[PDB]
Amino acid sequence: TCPFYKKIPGTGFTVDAFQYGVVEGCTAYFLTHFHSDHYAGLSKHFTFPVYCSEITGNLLKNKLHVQEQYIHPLPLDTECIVNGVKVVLLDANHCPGAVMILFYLPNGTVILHTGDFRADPSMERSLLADQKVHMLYLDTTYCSPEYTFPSQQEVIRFAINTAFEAVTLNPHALVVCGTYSIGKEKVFLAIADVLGSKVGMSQEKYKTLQCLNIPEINSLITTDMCSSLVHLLPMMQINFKGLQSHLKKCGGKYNQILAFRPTGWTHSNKFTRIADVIPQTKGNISIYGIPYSEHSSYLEMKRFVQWLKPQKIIPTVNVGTWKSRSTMEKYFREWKLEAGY
Ligand code: NI
Repeated sequence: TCPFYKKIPGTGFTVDAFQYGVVEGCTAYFLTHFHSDHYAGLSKHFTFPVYCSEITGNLLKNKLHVQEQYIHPLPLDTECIVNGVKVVLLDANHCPGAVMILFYLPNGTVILHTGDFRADPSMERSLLADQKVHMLYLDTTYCSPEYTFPSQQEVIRFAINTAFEAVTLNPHALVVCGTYSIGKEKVFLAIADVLGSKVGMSQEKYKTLQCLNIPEINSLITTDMCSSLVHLLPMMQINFKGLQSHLKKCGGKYNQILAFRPTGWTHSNKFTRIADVIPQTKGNISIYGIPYSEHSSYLEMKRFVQWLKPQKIIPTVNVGTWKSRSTMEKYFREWKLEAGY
């Protein structure tokens, strides 16, 4: 049974609600982005209308085999009428294809559903500037002040400078980057660009990247691993054992691995600056954990909400414990008292 925070009142709509069977009253199912916790339940046998971005609809057709007749892609930043209701899709600054959804209810209520997002001051100049929002369905993944991390641009600077130094010192070093979903593609594209290389990967991952509308992608990636000195592997293989096994397979081309694990936040963020980050090392293998986030930090989240001034907030993450729900409610009230709405 579908939980209340996935239903949009006064509509026939649900958001990210594919694992509940046939939801009573639902005439259109929205999907904010192609991450497994959100698409859970979709498959080639789904027979109701799915509304999403063009990039999400490419992934639905090629990776999940949803039939074409049920995929309804909408352009961004464009007023569209769905089943008699005005909607707008906005870029979420999450992974490729990820959107926020504005719903203009027939009674005059305006609802923003953020999906998963990394809030940014640029959103203060989208179509959100132009009218009031009554209800906010909010990605609260990092809603606590302990959750700090650097900008994406600082993290990519660190990765590029680290990889370029290592490979210039040792031209026989291989760089490996971990992945387990879409998102975070800048990590491996930025490193391969400084090295003058394509990124090498499995056929399965190449197929996924080919659905993302990245400019000039054919110039940037390949399935020919032998031609590439940046390799992608499953996140599970980014450990000393898995990396040793991979180095064996490269036929003595390489004598060292430098690997990256993009994570979200980790407790080593509560002590160490990005500049001071060091790897774990065993022999000729070194592994960096880098804090590349596609979700709002606490401060980014608080700025967005204090600018938007919603009348009511419904969290969509960390909703399963009383302690989490009470913590989030306290911060929402602080923010409103501080800003005066
Ligand atoms: Ni996500």
